Amino acid sequence: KVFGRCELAAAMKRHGLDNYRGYSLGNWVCAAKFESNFNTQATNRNTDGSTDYGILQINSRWWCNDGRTPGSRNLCNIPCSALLSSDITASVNCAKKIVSDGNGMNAWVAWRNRCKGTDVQAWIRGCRL
Repeated sequence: KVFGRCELAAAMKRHGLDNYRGYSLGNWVCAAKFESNFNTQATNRNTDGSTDYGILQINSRWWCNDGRTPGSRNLCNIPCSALLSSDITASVNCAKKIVSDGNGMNAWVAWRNRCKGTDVQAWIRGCRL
């Protein structure tokens, strides 16, 4: 599924992300835009052989099992494939643990490089939340 900006903002809000660990909703939408272009189905392979899955591009080396990242962990205890669903619940619940992990949203390289320090509130403008 390719989410609309406002549609994603709303679903993320319902699933408890707005101000989760102090990150305004605009941050989560911004990160998803630049990680996956709002596409739940996005996959990208990393150099180290792990793969990032879904709307927030969650990595198989630490967070989910995809059966092909040797010596990886499954800290969210989910098949990576579950992160590709049109239902974003799995991705949101797993993002909650990542953003709690100590390094906040810095964990998402595209958020660090493209959202951090910007006016992320622009990402939820016009939206009826």
